[PDB]
Amino acid sequence: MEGRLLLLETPGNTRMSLAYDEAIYRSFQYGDKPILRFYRHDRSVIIGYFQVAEEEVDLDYMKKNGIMLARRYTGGGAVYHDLGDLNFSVVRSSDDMDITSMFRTMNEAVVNSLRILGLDARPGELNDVSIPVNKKTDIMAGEKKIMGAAGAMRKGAKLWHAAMLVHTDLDMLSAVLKVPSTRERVANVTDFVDVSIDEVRNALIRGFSETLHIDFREDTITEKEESLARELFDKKYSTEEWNMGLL
Ligand SMILES: [N]C1=N[C]=NC2=C1N=[C]N2[C]1O[C]([C]OP([O])(=O)/O=C(\[O])[C][C][C][C][C]2[C][C]SS2)[C]([O])[C]1[O]
Ligand SMILES: [Mg+2]
Repeated sequence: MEGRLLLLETPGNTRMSLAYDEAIYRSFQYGDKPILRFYRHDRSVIIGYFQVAEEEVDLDYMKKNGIMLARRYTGGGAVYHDLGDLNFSVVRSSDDMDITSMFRTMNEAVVNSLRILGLDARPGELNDVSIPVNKKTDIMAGEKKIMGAAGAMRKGAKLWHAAMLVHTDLDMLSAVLKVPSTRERVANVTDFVDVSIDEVRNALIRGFSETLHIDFREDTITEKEESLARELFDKKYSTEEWNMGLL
């Protein structure tokens, strides 16, 4: 019933940040303490595992605007991050391959968390990975999308991480993402309530702790995980083939 709260952050280097994520996920062994991690990235665009950078973003807008490009290990679509976006990961032991329940359980925690801040949100309704919003992996506030998520499962463990728009530059995100209006489908938590990243982070800590019945106590990354991250970075996340989507 006890867990690890990791405020493991690496703004400035999204690629190393994602390496940390996969590292805590891959080092995890069945029975370990559940993990909840919070982190932010500076202006970045993160594409999914099955995505190709040039098909989701403009290598120019990003070039000219100092937008970092990075590809995560989980599936899903392309999202824009800035210090106004709050990302967070959950890693727990797994006894099945049921993906729907993971997303279902994590959204319940997000909903209970946001409620503490007076923001009434709900999960999307459609099962279509190709649509930008209203999916069951999305959390909507009103008719706008405020958080998207993705996940992975392997023998003994499951991973779920999301991106929540708190006070992100939405115009920026819309301009950089190739879709086909985007500006009209997203929203920041602060468009609703005047709360800070810490307030949102602290709300989520409570929500997840109460919903999952896990007492997440602030901790630090281990040397083992820290080493695997360094290796995942040097051998993968730091390469162009990976971030372009070829590896
Ligand atoms: N950031 C954010 N949040 C929310 N939302 C969004 C963003 N950006 C952008 N956006 C929107 O969304 C969409 C997309 O779709 P999808 O496919 O669902 O995608 C997702 O969500 C994914 C997930 C992510 C996770 C995190 C990241 C890194 S690691 S964690 C688009 O287009 C728009 O509209
Ligand atoms: Mg999603």
